Amino acid sequence: AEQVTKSVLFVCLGNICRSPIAEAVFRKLVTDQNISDNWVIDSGAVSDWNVGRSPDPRAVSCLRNHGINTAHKARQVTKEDFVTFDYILCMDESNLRDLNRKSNQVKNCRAKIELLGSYDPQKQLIIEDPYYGNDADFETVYQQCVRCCRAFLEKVR
Ligand code: MOO
Repeated sequence: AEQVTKSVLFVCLGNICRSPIAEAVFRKLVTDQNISDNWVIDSGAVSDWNVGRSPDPRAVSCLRNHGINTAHKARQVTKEDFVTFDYILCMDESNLRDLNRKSNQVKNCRAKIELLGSYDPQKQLIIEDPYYGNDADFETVYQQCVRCCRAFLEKVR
């Protein structure tokens, strides 16, 4: 079992509710497919407001309900991210304009930046901020994440 190494960065505004869920769903898929060793995975924020913070408690419990754990600490997206990751997947059109803006300040930008929801077989393009929502909204984000992450993986696998 030998291949090449792929990397993906999951991105949200704060890296406290959405991307940590995406990122953790993503590792599980990869681990379950016995391909971890070929993947570098990470999650980051457009904003610095919450760096160093743990994931929101409702995101932790949501993942737990699904047999998944995370140990992530929020971090900000940097310019190196644009040259180090194959893919940068974000949650919403805002994250998307924000990143295209930064990447510009990047000379040899080698990351492909897209909406994770662009991979959704159900077509729900956007992954909504569940911050002000309830446990049900966390769950629906998880759900989207699984759909989108399996769809992305079968294609870059
Ligand atoms: O981490 Mo977020 O950008 O509040 O879902």
